[PDB]
Amino acid sequence: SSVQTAATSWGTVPSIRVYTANNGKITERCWDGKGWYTGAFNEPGDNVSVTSWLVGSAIHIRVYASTGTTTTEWCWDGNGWTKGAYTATN
Ligand SMILES: Cc1c(C)c2c3c4c1OP(=O)(O)Oc1c(C)c(C)c5c(c1C4)Cc1c(c(c(C)c(C)c1OP(=O)(O)O5)OP(=O)(O)O2)C3
Ligand SMILES: Cc1c(C)c2c3c4c1OP(=O)(O)Oc1c(C)c(C)c5c(c1C4)Cc1c(c(c(C)c(C)c1OP(=O)(O)O5)OP(=O)(O)O2)C3
Ligand SMILES: OC[C@@]1(O)OC[C@@H](O)[C@@H](O)[C@@H]1O
Ligand SMILES: OC[C@@]1(O)OC[C@@H](O)[C@@H](O)[C@@H]1O
Repeated sequence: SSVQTAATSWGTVPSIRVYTANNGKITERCWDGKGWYTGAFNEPGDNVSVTSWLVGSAIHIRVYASTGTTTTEWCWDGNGWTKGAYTATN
């Protein structure tokens, strides 16, 4: 079996973020034109997806981390990762 990745990018340099689920933990590797380095994201999960968008010069990232039947959204809006409001179908 394999580690599971998800990727997003923005701008023209570009910035790239790659999320890897391995052994129940999701971590983040980052590129901004000057080498790869480890990002701040650390959350539990066996499955990962990601999307991002810009508002002006501000990036917003949403990572969807799942274990079992539970998906948790994690939000980056420039000031630390916080849990998002995402909930599944009812
Ligand atoms: C993320 C993920 C984990 C954590 C898994 C498994 C899978 C998995 O999904 P993914 O990697 O996308 O899909 C697989 C792929 C691409 C291949 C080629 C697989 C398997 C899976 C399924 C089946 C599988 C799984 C195993 C183990 C130990 C083996 C040997 C194993 O047979 P293997 O001959 O490699 O075949 O258990 P493990 O605790 O790693 O659980 C089950
Ligand atoms: C405490 C602290 C935080 C929270 C920072 C930064 C710095 C910082 O001070 P310090 O570490 O003492 O001094 C630095 C040192 C010694 C080096 C070698 C630096 C940077 C800093 C500056 C620049 C820097 C900063 C970055 C990021 C993502 C990178 C890649 C990044 O380039 P990097 O190749 O590491 O170069 O943002 P980050 O959110 O970490 O903010 C900025
Ligand atoms: O520059 C690296 C960083 O601050 O970029 C925004 C997010 O990807 C963070 O998790 C990450 O640590
Ligand atoms: O500011 C965080 C938030 O409102 O951003 C938009 C969506 O990702 C929401 O689930 C999330 O709670």
